[PDB]
Amino acid sequence: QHQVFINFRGADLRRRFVSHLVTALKLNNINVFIDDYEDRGQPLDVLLKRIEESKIVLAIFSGNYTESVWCVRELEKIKDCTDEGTLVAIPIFYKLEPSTVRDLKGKFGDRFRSMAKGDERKKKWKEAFNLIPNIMGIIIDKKSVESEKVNEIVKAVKTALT
Repeated sequence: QHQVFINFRGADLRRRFVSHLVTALKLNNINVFIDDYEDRGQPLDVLLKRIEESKIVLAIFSGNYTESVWCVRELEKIKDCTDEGTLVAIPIFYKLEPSTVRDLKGKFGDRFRSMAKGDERKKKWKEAFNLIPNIMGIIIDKKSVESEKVNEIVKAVKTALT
């Protein structure tokens, strides 16, 4: 039923920038599935299956992304799918830089290191975060006009669909 999976964390993000992004995609007749952005405990196998069935994933990195072990395992799946070529991924950097993601800097990184302490999957996760930004994405920084960025993402999704 969906073409686009929107991968992210944060209730505030859901209610603000993502609400506008989802509205614009639906306005452009694009069907989307919204992530378990609050980690209520929606079954991981279903999320991963949703990701696999998608044509496009928007991986929206923000400061809250790395707090969730589940969100990080979704990224693993995103990366596996993109490597094999079964889906198209578009990284979105919401108020952070691609370098912050690839090098795990700042709050984004600190939260990752806190979450992944002692976890044997840590190295594979770092690699996913290092590599995904090698795909060309869209940056929303503190000085961006958000409506313009919504339009930018919608145009990219349409291009990827057609």
